[PDB]
Amino acid sequence: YQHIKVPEGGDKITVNKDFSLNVSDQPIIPYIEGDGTGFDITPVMIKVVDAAVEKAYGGKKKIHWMEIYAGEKATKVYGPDVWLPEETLQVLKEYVVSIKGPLTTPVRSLNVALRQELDLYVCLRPIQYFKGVPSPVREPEKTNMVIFRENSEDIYAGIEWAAESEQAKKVIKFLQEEMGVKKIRFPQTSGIGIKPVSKEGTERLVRKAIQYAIDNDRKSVTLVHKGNIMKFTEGAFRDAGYALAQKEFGAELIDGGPWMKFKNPKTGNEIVVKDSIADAFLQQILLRPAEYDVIATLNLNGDYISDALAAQVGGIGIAPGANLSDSVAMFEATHGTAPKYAGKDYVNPGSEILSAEMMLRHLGWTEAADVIISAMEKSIKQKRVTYDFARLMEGATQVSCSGFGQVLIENME
Amino acid sequence: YQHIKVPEGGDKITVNKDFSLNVSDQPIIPYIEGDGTGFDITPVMIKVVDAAVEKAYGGKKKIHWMEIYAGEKATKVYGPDVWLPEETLQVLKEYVVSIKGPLTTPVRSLNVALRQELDLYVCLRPIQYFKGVPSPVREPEKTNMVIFRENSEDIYAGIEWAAESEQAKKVIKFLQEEMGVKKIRFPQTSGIGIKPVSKEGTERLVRKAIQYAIDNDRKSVTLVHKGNIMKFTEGAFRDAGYALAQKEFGAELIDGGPWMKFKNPKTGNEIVVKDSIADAFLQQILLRPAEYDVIATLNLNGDYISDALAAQVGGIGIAPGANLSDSVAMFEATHGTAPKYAGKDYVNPGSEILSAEMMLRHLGWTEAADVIISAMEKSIKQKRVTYDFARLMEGATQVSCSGFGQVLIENME
Repeated sequence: YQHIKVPEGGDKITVNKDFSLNVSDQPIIPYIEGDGTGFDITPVMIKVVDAAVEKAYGGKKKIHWMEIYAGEKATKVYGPDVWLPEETLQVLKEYVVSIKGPLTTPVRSLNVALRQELDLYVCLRPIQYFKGVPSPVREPEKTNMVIFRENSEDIYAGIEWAAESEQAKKVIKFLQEEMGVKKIRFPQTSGIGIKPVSKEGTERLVRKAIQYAIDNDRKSVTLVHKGNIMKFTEGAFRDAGYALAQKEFGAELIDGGPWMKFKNPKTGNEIVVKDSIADAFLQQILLRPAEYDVIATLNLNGDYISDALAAQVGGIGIAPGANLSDSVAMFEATHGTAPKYAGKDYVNPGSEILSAEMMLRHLGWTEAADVIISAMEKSIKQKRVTYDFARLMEGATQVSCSGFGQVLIENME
Repeated sequence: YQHIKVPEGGDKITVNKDFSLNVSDQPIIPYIEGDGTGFDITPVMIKVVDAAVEKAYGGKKKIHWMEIYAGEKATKVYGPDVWLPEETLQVLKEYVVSIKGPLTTPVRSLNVALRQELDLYVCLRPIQYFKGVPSPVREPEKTNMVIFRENSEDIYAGIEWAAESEQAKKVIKFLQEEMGVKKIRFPQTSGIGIKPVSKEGTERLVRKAIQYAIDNDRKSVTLVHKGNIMKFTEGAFRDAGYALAQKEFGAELIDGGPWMKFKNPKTGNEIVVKDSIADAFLQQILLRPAEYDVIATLNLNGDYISDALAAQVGGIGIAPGANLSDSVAMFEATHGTAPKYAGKDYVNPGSEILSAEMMLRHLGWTEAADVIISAMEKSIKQKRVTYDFARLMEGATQVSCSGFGQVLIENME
């Protein structure tokens, strides 16, 4: 490669024909530092993960970290305006499992570009409440959910044209004259965006959500959509999701529908497949959080829901996330780059750390992942935490970003 | 008219050239019963409003209610599939100020149809916390906001085609071949929706929001958008909103932008015009609710935000709303028709009652509106409330829908 150094003491992860992974005791894991606060967080994440791997496996296993480049640091290494090097994309695919810090874009989203170029069609966002975390809501412990957000289509496709541009004028002309569209209120000054939602995109996402409910013995899968206004996109997501539940999982209607249920083939438990209109859902996650579990939704809805839920559990700064295809997994910090805090060793490294926890569990290294959860639980209860938590607690000891890393490692004992 | 009886003892409201209203002591007010629970709520609203008007003005003023028809009741009066009679639309325009219960649609939204046909481009949703109301959040009293939701464009235009339909095939073909679109992930099975957002639609909505902040001495106007992914629609809303603030209200940048500020010409106070990305905004309304006041946003975002906020303050069942143009005002219950509760005198009439409170204030009858607020405040504190509140309170006296009407009227003394 041009600027990538492959660790010679490591082994490349390989994907079996059934999509299971071959992970050695010495796997290579590519990482992207991230813009801004990625500078502060990345070394702390690596140190914490290495410590957890050491604790769980007594030195037999070790991660061989391989730096690859995206965003500002990529432009510095590769040259002006090389924000996403071709070889970064190739390595992400070839080495299978990776982790990234936050990315920005100069004045389309590099984050979205990664998900789309690599066809990482699942955005996976677990929502859990850690005891002792200050929350804006009365009963945050009642929230335990897993969001499956569709990552490859919807209005996130980036298909749009600016008002009064020749391209926008042409599309509006087509819509008015060829399609007979009369519903554009102000055609003279309208920007136009396109929203594609497919049976194929819906089905692969919903399949993953339902299979996750089976594999992890979850109670329900809720299809979240705004299908009463967007009948042929959001409504179609709902329709195809229910159809797949019926066909592939043998779900049957509850009281003539629209909800369904089937028996978990691995545990025997009942799994309800239901649906919520997106606006109502934002109400019900607050009012009746215990009624929801696995969520399957579209790209835009998933964005809003994931953020609302992270806020609800007081976890804005520690929300983990993954972007998955059948054969590539990229784990990520879920917050912004926070440029005014960059280099100041101040922000919470918890998000990338818990995304690394997800990564370890994906590798089959569940023992090491459990070590991280234990450390996090203990550190929060001790109130030895970064400013973002400390400020909302009583009697807390405020620590630096790297300092929180040290607190976590201590709490692995 | 075919089936409308004009009260001969009433006077038609008229609109002056400056859009101010000429309202007599005996104005005619059209009302739509509403589907489902509209049967239960409507008579109670009328009784409560009449009592408030009596209390404030000692019999000098009286509303002359005029029933007009929409939804199921319209089909019964006018004939099969006449869901929105032409004369209903004509009367709503001609009589200026009206109130409606909830509407459904047979298996596009009659509610949306009304807003679009009458060009009621502002959806106005006040968000306030009533002392004593059970809320899911720790500090509901910190939420006091007014949502200006754009009502005439966005993905609510209803411009869409079903997957694999000849129309969808044609649009996708156009996009691929003529516009060079490559970003449709699954063109074979994609439904397509169109999202129009205009400078003209943005400007008239934002103008109303900023003028409201001036007239009511509010602290700030926040433009809420997802303009980092939808650059030419949601981003254009942001851009045009800021431009209008600068041009029409003399706003100037804070620290080189993007936020702005100007002096209220009526009170002298500073008004900040700022912006929030929609996903972040759903976090910040929970975490820092006191930082937000007047909100200006698009159709879809406004829908989600209005519902989330109503839930936050424990006001899902008492959230008032108005749909306004420069010359027509339609006040509405904001909940669904709840068919399994219809005819059972059980649901909360508070939403339509507080929408009527807004209606009275729009008529210039602020004294009568204040009577309703007083009654509502007192009734809630007494815990003499409908089941939806009673169940979440301790030591409450559960009353029927009509029973709550009586409690309110008692509390006008």
